[PDB]
Amino acid sequence: EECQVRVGDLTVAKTRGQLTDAAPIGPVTVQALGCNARQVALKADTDNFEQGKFFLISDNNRDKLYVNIRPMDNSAWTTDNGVFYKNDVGSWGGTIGIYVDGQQTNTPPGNYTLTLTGGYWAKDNKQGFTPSGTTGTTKLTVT
Repeated sequence: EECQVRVGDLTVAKTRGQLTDAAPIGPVTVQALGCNARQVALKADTDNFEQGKFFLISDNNRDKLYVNIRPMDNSAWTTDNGVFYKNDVGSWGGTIGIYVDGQQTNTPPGNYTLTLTGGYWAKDNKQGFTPSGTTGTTKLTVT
């Protein structure tokens, strides 16, 4: 199945200190076409994806802090640092959010760039992921 996922580019001003571990301040409206028997998994792009870890990286790469793209409230997903996929199979179409992992710090920031590549997933941990749909660039400015 070809999972067409709608990932919205979200440029909005927040603090990473306001991110108190479990605080969704980047609710991405993800709509997934199909996926009837498929898991949906998110991946970060080269900007904030190092080998298999995603985080909030600054426009000037001054600070990096790991986050989790976890569903706001609708289901449970298997959290990996490289991919985020539900154990469920089917069209998910809902809202996930950026939660900072354990509230890092928030070191005097400015602009943050976390490009999120949409796609589906077809196995478990072995990285059976396929980039599909739209790549949404979540931009986290502090103001």
